[PDB]
Amino acid sequence: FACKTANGTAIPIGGGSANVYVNLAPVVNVGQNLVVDLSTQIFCHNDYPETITDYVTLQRGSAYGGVLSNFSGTVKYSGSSYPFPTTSETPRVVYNSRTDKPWPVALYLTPVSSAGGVAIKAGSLIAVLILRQTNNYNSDDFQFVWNIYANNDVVVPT
Ligand SMILES: OC[C@H]1O[C@H](Oc2ccc(-c3c(F)c(F)c(F)c(F)c3F)cc2)[C@@H](O)[C@@H](O)[C@@H]1O
Repeated sequence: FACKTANGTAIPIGGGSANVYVNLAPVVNVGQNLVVDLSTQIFCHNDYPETITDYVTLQRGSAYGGVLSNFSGTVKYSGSSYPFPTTSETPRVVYNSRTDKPWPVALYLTPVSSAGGVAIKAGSLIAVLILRQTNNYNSDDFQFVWNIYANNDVVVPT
């Protein structure tokens, strides 16, 4: 089991950490959602699916910078929504293909009334998402750390 980003940065077998720089909707009005869809940014595969089934959870998701202070929201993992920042590890998703497939994670964030104009600053850390991988084969328990950075400013107009 291993993963890569959209620009080709890999976290190999055994886990690790990587930085992910995502483009964000530059304008989010009150009432709208800011969607940070990592399923187009993070991909993973199973290295021997005929014998081994890989299990993959979102173990923890933390918010930082303007996402912490200016938004309220949730994380959607494989069709289910949970609080964000997370309070517990999600259920497992099955990976059973050698073809790199998306990690189905997305943040759904809406501005709080006290949000400031410049809600997210370009280049800032906005989230840390931990992918935890196990299997039905041995005792492997590996954490893939995804550090999410904003590519651009996000403004919430009045
Ligand atoms: O994604 C599958 C596994 O890939 C790595 O662990 C491997 C253990 C065994 C084999 C393997 C196998 F199971 C076979 F049946 C083979 F024929 C073979 F050549 C293999 F290399 C490949 C990867 C780790 O990330 C682990 O954590 C993961 O579960």
